[PDB]
Amino acid sequence: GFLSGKRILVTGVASKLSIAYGIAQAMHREGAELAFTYQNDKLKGRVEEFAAQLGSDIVLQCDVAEDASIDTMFAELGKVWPKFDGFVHSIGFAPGDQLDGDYVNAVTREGFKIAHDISSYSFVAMAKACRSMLNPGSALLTLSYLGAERAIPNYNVMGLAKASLEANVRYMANAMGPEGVRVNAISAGPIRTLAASGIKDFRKMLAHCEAVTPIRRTVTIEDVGNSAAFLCSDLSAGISGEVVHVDGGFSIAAMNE
Amino acid sequence: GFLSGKRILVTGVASKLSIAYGIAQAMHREGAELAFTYQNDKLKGRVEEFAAQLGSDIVLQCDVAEDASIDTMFAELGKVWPKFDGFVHSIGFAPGDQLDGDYVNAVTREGFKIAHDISSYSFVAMAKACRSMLNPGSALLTLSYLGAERAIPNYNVMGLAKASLEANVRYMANAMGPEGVRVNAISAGPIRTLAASGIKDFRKMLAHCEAVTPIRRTVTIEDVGNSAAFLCSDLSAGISGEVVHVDGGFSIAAMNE
Amino acid sequence: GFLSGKRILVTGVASKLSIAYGIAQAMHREGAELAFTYQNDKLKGRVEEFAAQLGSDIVLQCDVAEDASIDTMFAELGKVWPKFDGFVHSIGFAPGDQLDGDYVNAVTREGFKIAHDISSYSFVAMAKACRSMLNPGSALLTLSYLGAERAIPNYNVMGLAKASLEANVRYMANAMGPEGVRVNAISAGPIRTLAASGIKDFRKMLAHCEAVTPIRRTVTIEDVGNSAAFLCSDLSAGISGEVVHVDGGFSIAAMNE
Amino acid sequence: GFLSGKRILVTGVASKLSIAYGIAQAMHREGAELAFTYQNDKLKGRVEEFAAQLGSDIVLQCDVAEDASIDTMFAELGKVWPKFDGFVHSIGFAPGDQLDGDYVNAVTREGFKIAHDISSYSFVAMAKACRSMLNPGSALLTLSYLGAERAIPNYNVMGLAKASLEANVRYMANAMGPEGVRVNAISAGPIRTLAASGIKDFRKMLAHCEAVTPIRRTVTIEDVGNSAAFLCSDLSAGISGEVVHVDGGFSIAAMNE
Ligand SMILES: NC(=O)c1ccc[n+]([C@@H]2O[C@H](COP(=O)([O-])OP(=O)(O)OC[C@H]3O[C@@H](n4cnc5c(N)ncnc54)[C@H](O)[C@@H]3O)[C@@H](O)[C@H]2O)c1
Ligand SMILES: NC(=O)c1ccc[n+]([C@@H]2O[C@H](COP(=O)([O-])OP(=O)(O)OC[C@H]3O[C@@H](n4cnc5c(N)ncnc54)[C@H](O)[C@@H]3O)[C@@H](O)[C@H]2O)c1
Ligand SMILES: NC(=O)c1ccc[n+]([C@@H]2O[C@H](COP(=O)([O-])OP(=O)(O)OC[C@H]3O[C@@H](n4cnc5c(N)ncnc54)[C@H](O)[C@@H]3O)[C@@H](O)[C@H]2O)c1
Ligand SMILES: NC(=O)c1ccc[n+]([C@@H]2O[C@H](COP(=O)([O-])OP(=O)(O)OC[C@H]3O[C@@H](n4cnc5c(N)ncnc54)[C@H](O)[C@@H]3O)[C@@H](O)[C@H]2O)c1
Ligand SMILES: Oc1cc(Cl)ccc1Oc1ccc(Cl)cc1Cl
Ligand SMILES: Oc1cc(Cl)ccc1Oc1ccc(Cl)cc1Cl
Ligand SMILES: Oc1cc(Cl)ccc1Oc1ccc(Cl)cc1Cl
Ligand SMILES: Oc1cc(Cl)ccc1Oc1ccc(Cl)cc1Cl
Repeated sequence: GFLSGKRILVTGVASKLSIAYGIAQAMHREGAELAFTYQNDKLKGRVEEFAAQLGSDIVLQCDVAEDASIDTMFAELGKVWPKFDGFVHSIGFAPGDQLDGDYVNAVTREGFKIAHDISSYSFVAMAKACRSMLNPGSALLTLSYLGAERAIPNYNVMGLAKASLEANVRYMANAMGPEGVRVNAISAGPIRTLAASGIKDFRKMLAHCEAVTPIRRTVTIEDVGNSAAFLCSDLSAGISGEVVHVDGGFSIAAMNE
Repeated sequence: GFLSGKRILVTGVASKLSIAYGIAQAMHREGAELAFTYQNDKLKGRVEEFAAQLGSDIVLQCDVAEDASIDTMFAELGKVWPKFDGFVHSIGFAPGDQLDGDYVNAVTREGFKIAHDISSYSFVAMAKACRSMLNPGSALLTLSYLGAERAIPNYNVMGLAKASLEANVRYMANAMGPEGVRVNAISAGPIRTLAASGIKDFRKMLAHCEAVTPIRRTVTIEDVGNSAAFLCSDLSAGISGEVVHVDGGFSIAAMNE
Repeated sequence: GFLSGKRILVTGVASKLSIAYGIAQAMHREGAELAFTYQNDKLKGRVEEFAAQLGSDIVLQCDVAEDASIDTMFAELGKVWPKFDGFVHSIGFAPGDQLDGDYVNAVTREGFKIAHDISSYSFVAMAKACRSMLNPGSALLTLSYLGAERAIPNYNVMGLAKASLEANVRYMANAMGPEGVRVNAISAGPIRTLAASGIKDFRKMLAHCEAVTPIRRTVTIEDVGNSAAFLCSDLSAGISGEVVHVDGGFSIAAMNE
Repeated sequence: GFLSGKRILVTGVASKLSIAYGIAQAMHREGAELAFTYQNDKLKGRVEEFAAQLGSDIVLQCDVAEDASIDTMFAELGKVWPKFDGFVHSIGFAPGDQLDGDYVNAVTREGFKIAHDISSYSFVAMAKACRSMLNPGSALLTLSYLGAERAIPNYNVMGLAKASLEANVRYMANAMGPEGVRVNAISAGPIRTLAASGIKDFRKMLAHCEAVTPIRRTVTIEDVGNSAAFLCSDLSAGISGEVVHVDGGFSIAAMNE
């Protein structure tokens, strides 16, 4: 495939519904050698199966909430992979209470901090921890959401976190560009996952989205997976600091009433 | 003036170079009744001085780094201003080490945290606290910067914080609109302030914008002042959750070579 | 008023519902000396009436569809206003057939042409003609619409014309800045004007924005009027080549469901 | 390849330097069946060789300046291809005089009209002429430039034309989406071509661009070709109405002084 000869790390695989699973399948199909990470123990088994299925025996625990965890993970990886070609950042979190009802009422200093820390800093934290291991032509990918561009009901603080994320890409793209490291982000529409079961009245969100979307259908972890694969391949050598919207063109329309 | 009868709380005045000083200046001119806060005891005296110059004697202290400091301040304000028409958020901060050299090499979890806390969270924090005190037709206003839109050397983390800031404006604007609260932001061009001091090659940064800026000059606190007075008046009763660029059209140009 | 001593040429007044009528209204209030043009003989009388109401007797004719009509008008203006401080461009047009149904099925080379000519080109056309007549500190201003930023049903071609318009503002702003000419645009929310009449389900379009708009109401010509007066005054001497959205923050929201 | 089983039309092949040549090579390599069009006779031979090299014997004359030419071209094509999967729009023109020196001075009603007609309308004109021939999952691609977003010296009117182009994509994406037709555009940085020899002081443009670009190098017709191939393949089924910047991240940086 067009990913043949690429060693890529994939974070965030929690279920077969995970956007990361979609990205992995695609990259694997496209010839990429993979590695996986799992947040905690309660996902060791699950992630270990997916990896096996994807022909990968590199599965490591790590928690972005802790530097050490990030440092240790890249420590083990360096044993099998002293040098790879980027990783996929499919990480984001926010205390439930924060994602329901009035934003001004919901938001808290703690919640605000946690959301930005995991959903944003986590990205540069990893890059920072593996800067010297990256090969020339390497690529970093991260997932975002329209919430970073507009005020969406209930998304609340995740919105600010995503806005911070998206700027991180521009700041990361500019800094590592000279070394030959591209940094981009995919803005995917709403998908069928576990975390969304987290956001309030998510399911109506979807329905509206698929009725009013140009392509008239919501995006799959497949649509997102392929764009991701391409974005991490040399095929996109010319693109960096970009946030391509993979939401079947939902954000560019208005009043499709 | 078109600000007559209005009661506005101004924050961020640290010196005569302060942007807020320019804002308070214009606002007072257009006839609004002002209130001033000051971060700490080191600043108290001077703010009290400017306060007097502007016919004000309401000079409360407030360190947005603390929720106790914010509640107590608004509790003190309610004593004389049981109700008021908004406030100008002119605060921003990040450890010095953060604004120098490689963004990825310079950034840290702690720095990222503080920048986002003092610079982004504080805005809503202040809103949350005074929500009930705001009259219909009230207007909140904060200051941002291009760093939010594009990767600017040395600006680093502050850029992410501003991105989060600007998202905040939109989320705040959408939540309080129905109650009659407008929220906007002014993305200002650089101005030699005490803060600018900490920023590397700022003096050089100012020089580049000047020659390449459409209006062939950098903006003044007077420029920002007049705009904030407008954005904070009933004259802009149709503008909300907007980020108006007051940088003499620097951002809309390219390769002015 | 903050417009005192200023001499502004206002175009586009067709009725009391006209946005320009709102602009002229506010401008006159803030004390600017006005000049009015009228497209044709069908309109002459009414414009002359409004002109009188606003202490003006300078009512020239101008059909931006012709370069001869533009030169002659400014030639007529120079008679009494050898020098002035800018003009408000409030013109837009496109064959009716263009604003109904499938954009691709509705569009035509001729329609595309006329929309772009009357709506986009005319702005610079008028600038080219009065360039030498503008005092330093002058300000040009045009009206645009969201259609420029996102595909809005039925708006069709006008959207492309507005996109070109907004680009014009930026290119015009960068070219005249050095001479001291500021150029900006107001992207206004819908308002029931004679023109709106031609637009399908506009009445329905207004209803959607109202309920989903942050400030829970659509803007008024008064709203636009106050903003244009500002953008056309020395108060905004730091804003150029900018497109300030005066739509009550409708555009910065999403799924207000 | 990932384009296997796709019939695609490629317009704008004038030289081996042409961006279109780059897109063709890539698509061919990726398994796509191709067709070519040439503006006039003076390019019949050249384009006929490239096509042969690319294993294509479908080469037709056509001129977007004329509907009939567009109608006739799709007439012949329909004989061999009664149904294909999109076409590549690599068309744009503007009278030289328009692309040099002061924009306000340079721009003319004629020049303005011609630029928009060929550089913008040409796109929907073709789509309009081949709507019924397109298969489900088809994709339309068009090339744009940062000039559509910022005021670049000398680009002048091409800027407005590109801005109109980019809106056309959103309006075209929204209208044909429901039929299963994606419409996107690639915003490529400056490249080594014939038309650029057209724009004034183009070569300094480049140099600045490659010195200040994150990836620290200008994009090739290869980088642009691959992104184009991907954009026209099912791999990007989730993306539409998008304008991905293929300029090595130049637009997202600032003051890389
Ligand atoms: N779900 C959607 O519709 C949608 C749309 C756009 C963007 N996104 C974004 O795409 C990414 C993927 O999310 P998803 O929808 O696949 O959800 P998911 O629950 O399947 O994946 C989220 C993952 O984050 C990981 N994670 C959370 N906190 C962590 C921490 N402290 N340390 C280490 N790992 C941690 C979890 O282990 C989990 O695998 C997120 O950034 C999400 O916001 C989702
Ligand atoms: N200076 C420029 O060129 C420029 C350009 C765009 C935006 N801005 C923004 O303008 C705003 C005002 O900054 P300035 O340039 O006037 O500098 P300044 O140094 O005059 O103002 C900074 C202020 O922040 C206050 N502050 C810091 N930490 C605080 C805390 N924890 N609690 C309470 N108050 C605290 C200080 O007391 C001080 O008054 C900032 O938000 C900055 O990002 C400045
Ligand atoms: N109405 C809205 O809700 C809304 C929202 C955003 C922007 N706008 C814009 O506001 C501007 C003013 O329109 P309006 O809503 O006030 O409608 P209107 O019908 O009151 O104004 C249109 C004007 O265009 C003038 N005009 C048309 N063709 C002309 C030509 N060839 N030469 C000279 N003058 C010509 C007419 O004489 C008329 O005064 C337009 O640019 C429109 O796109 C309107
Ligand atoms: N050259 C760059 O650096 C750059 C950067 C961004 C975008 N672009 C754009 O990419 C596209 C490709 O241009 P290029 O750089 O390959 O130049 P080019 O001269 O190689 O290609 C332009 C083509 O337009 C065709 N054309 C012009 N007028 C026509 C008409 N009336 N009818 C039919 N065909 C016509 C010509 O025949 C020619 O093949 C253009 O839209 C250009 O603006 C170029
Ligand atoms: O960002 C998302 C956007 C959408 Cl539409 C759906 C799911 C998303 O993902 C999350 C949402 C909230 C939290 Cl707390 C964590 C994650 Cl991963
Ligand atoms: O945001 C700014 C942008 C510019 Cl051009 C100049 C000064 C700015 O303001 C700051 C920069 C750094 C820190 Cl620590 C604090 C502040 Cl207030
Ligand atoms: O641009 C507009 C946007 C809106 Cl919401 C309402 C009216 C508008 O204005 C026009 C629409 C069509 C034509 Cl033919 C002429 C004009 Cl002035
Ligand atoms: O759009 C372009 C942008 C760049 Cl940087 C280089 C070349 C470009 O292409 C053109 C420029 C002017 C004309 Cl008249 C025609 C074309 Cl095809």
